[PDB]
Amino acid sequence: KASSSILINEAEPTTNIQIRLADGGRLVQKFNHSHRISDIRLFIVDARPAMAATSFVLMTTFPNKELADENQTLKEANLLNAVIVQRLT
Repeated sequence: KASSSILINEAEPTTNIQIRLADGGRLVQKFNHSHRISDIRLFIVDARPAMAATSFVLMTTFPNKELADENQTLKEANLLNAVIVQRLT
C-alpha cells in the first residue's frame, strides 16, 4: 500500500510533526490519533529521495520523551502530543 497523503478529515483534530533539516530543509508531517507511524515508513519512502537514508529523529518536548509507536493506532503510543519536533541531520 502507500498513502503519500495520509491526512485526517478537516472535521477532526490531528497531530503535526514538523521536521527541519540542518541544511535548510523543511517537511511538515501530519498524523492522526488513531493512525499509526507504521504508515510513516511509506511516507519517507514516498518522498525521501534527497535523504536516501539520512539520520533523522523526532521527539516530544512536552513530556520530554522519545516517540516510539508500534503498528496499531497512532496515539496509542501515549506520545500523542499533537505537535512533535523532528530534527534532520
